[PDB]
Amino acid sequence: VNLEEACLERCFPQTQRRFRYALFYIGFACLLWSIYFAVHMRSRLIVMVAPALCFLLVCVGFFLFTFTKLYARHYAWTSLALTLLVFALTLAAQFQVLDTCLSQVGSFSMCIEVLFLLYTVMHLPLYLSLCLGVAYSVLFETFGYHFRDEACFHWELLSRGLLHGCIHAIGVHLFVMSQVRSRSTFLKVGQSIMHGKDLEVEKALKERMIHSVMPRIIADDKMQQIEEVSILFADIVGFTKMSANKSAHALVGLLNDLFGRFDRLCEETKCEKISTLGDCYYCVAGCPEPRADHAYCCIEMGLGMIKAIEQFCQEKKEMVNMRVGVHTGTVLCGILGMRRFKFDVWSNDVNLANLMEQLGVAGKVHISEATAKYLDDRYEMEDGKVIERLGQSVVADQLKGLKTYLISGQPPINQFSLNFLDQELERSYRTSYQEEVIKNSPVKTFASPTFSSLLDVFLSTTVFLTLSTTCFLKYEPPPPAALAVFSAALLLEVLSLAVSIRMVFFLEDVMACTKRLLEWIAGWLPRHCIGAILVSLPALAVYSHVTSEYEFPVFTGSAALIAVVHYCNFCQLSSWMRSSLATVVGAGPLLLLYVLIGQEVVLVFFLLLLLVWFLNREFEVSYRLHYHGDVEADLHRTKIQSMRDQADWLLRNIIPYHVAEQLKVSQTYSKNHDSGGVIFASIVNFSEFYEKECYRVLNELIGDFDELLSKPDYSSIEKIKTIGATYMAASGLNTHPQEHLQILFEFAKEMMRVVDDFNNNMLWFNFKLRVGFNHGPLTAGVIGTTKLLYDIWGDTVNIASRMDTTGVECRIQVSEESYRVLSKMGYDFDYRGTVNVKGKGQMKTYLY
Repeated sequence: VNLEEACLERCFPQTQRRFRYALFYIGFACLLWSIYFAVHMRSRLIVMVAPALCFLLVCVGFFLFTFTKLYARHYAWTSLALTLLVFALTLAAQFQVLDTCLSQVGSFSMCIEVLFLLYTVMHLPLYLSLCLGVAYSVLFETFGYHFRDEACFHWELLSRGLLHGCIHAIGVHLFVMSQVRSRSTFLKVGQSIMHGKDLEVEKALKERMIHSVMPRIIADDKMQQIEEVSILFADIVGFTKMSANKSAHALVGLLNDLFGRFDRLCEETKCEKISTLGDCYYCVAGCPEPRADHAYCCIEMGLGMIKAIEQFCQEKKEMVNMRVGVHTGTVLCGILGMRRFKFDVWSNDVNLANLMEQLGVAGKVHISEATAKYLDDRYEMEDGKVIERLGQSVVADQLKGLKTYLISGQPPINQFSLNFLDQELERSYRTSYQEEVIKNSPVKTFASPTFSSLLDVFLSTTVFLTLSTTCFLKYEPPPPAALAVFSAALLLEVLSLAVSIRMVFFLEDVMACTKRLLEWIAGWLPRHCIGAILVSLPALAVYSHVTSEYEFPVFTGSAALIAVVHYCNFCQLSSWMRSSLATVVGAGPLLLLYVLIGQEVVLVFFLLLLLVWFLNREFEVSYRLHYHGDVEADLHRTKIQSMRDQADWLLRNIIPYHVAEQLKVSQTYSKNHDSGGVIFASIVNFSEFYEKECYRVLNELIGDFDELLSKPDYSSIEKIKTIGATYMAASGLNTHPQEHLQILFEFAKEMMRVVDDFNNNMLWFNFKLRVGFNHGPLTAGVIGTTKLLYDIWGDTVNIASRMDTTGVECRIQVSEESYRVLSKMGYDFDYRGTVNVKGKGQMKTYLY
């Protein structure tokens, strides 16, 4: 009931505006009646004209009430007060009159107009309005017969009751339809405002997802050759000891705040964080925006990382340090792949920066000669001394004479033509009924265009029959012309009713051809033609009983009063045509037939016609506005589903399926896997092909790779990320005991096949995709709060990257652990020897 109070509040201007117009009408109606009374009924003026001018003051007093705040709270009470006042005046006028006599037609006009004011343009409860109207109508008819005059003037009583029944039927139907449009619009305009609020709060989710995989500058809208870029790398020394004797939730927790501290420091540094490779944290400075201070901000974050880890060391009581290595130079950045694509930087300089981190000492910033060229005496500078620190190891074989150095610190509706301002909406409005039939939309509410026609046709049928029933009661020889119109109308009436019920219920007797013409009838032009005759069908019965023996007079005018009233029905049609037809088919015929009784009919129809003209205008714009809320409601629904689909897909671009539900429950996710496999696959000979123009072909190969995860057989494999030219993927995150491990090989076995095929279209150059492979315990987890990031790290991942380093062309290097189950199935495998592995000594590694 709380929503109802808001419904009245929003519709309160409509109720207030309508009630004010009623006061203008009744004041104008009483003004004209008194003027006619003061001219042709001069016999008894003060007993009759005084209430008219007195009621003019009543309208003025009621107009004064509208501005008072009491009317705002109690608009319903004021409307009822006018009801009894106008009721008292009209009933007294009927009694008081009976050159000293007034025709019953004038009395009937007062009854019809006041009944229509109460039903339509007053906004009262249905039971109260109906009961008041029937009580008022029953007293009006009873008084007239009781107080009828004999000096001037069975089925007779039933005739008036049928006339009064028609007025209530149209008034009630107009009233219930008026409420339906108001309630339907209020609910659906409110639905629009809730979709609009949800769209803004759901669009921010989409922008957050884009920001989780791309820089802000790139997010404004696919590769670059930006020079003078300082690259950072770091390693959490002692992370292996942290991994042991630690829970998965606690381990990722210590990383989450540690990375966040880096990110907050990065925000002050205003650098860019590309990605975090497990415990490593590598970032770039100088791209995409051409920053001229790139070398220094890398050192500040590098030295700040040393400070930040120490503060984290004293907060979480951990024994960790930092090993920062920065190398500056040219770099290539962009987006690779169609799924799980992230911003990354690729070059030979980047790999040297990663190596320089491995050559560093904990708590130090290990810079290159290139970075030292951009550094002033603001910072102390030391000899790198890596040659004697680590000896002549394989890792340091490729320094190639580059001296290294270290750092320790420091309402669109026109009033006249009643049309939409936007012609685009106007065209869609006219075709609304046709497409409603075309789509076969089910009947939802009382405001459906197909259902509205059904109720309008039914009302037109009973209005015509009840009105015509009394006409035949007068005669009970009727002229043959009257009989022809009645039978022809009935034949068309039942056919129109049959069409409407079939257009709504859609009986199984329908068939393709009759559905084609049904849509054609729904068009604007042919619906107007059938509606115009149907609306005038009750009116034609009145003037088909008129012949050369007229001089009968009172009843035809009394029946024509209802005929012009019936034109308020069929609200779906244009109000101007219906109102015009009322003037030319409801008032015109009798006006010519009469062409003081002659003055009285002119005044009676003029007052009634203007009420019909205004009521149709008010009810039409209510129906126009209802469809205006319909086009706005459907647009907001399609806007929401557009951004809903966009955001969910970018969720799929960051986290896999199994992480989406858990993230919806808690802000953090973690998992430790007993057994899992990781695959590395790098395009090695790209350096020979590299010389931005070459990388575009590389993008297609990555795009071709992305289609493999779209294959139905690789649904158990979800790639982690693409780094360098390498392709990293894992099998077993979503989990034969090692069925996942086979398909990871099966995914791998398809990896070089497409590489060989992709080389067919190129000219005298073939790409080679060396692959590393090993399986074991691995740890996943989501990193970041405002920027999500998914990664898997551990000893299993690190050696696979090592096997990617120590690999050969198109061969799947396999460690001991996979061999304990891979050769058991039947895979054909070979031997190569042993390679260096950190943390396990020399390792027995084979090939496919």
